[PDB]
Amino acid sequence: SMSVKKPKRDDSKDLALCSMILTEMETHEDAWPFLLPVNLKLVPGYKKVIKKPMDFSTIREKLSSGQYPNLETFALDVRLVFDNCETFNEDDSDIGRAGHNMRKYFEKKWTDTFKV
Ligand SMILES: Cc1cn(CCn2cnc(-c3cnn(C)c3)c2-c2ccc(C#N)cc2)nn1
Repeated sequence: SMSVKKPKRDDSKDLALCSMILTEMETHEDAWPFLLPVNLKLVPGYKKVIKKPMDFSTIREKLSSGQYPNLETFALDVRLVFDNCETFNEDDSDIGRAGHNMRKYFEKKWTDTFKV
């Protein structure tokens, strides 16, 4: 509250660390469904069904240009990529499996980097 601050974590490295995480995700073999926005002319349903599209390149642009106020807003966008993927794709598709794999990969890096 006013004039009563919790000590707070050094956040000076967050930009660099999120960039490194994102780079590791971009170079993962299963990142191919996620590298560019879903093309709304190529994919029947996508536009109407997925209210807030997101993808690695859009995250990279936002990161590179100071559009994430903090760590958590970055993790929300990453999770949005995988949540959209689950909403739109069957678990038993190549894309559905990629999303599950990439989410698991991300959350471990996230916990390893920031919780520990
Ligand atoms: C780009 C692009 C390519 N395509 C057609 C192949 N495709 C069909 N569904 C998807 C999709 C749906 N959800 N997700 C995560 C991917 C894709 C697809 C979309 C983007 C990319 C890339 N980069 C690759 C395949 N659509 N947009």
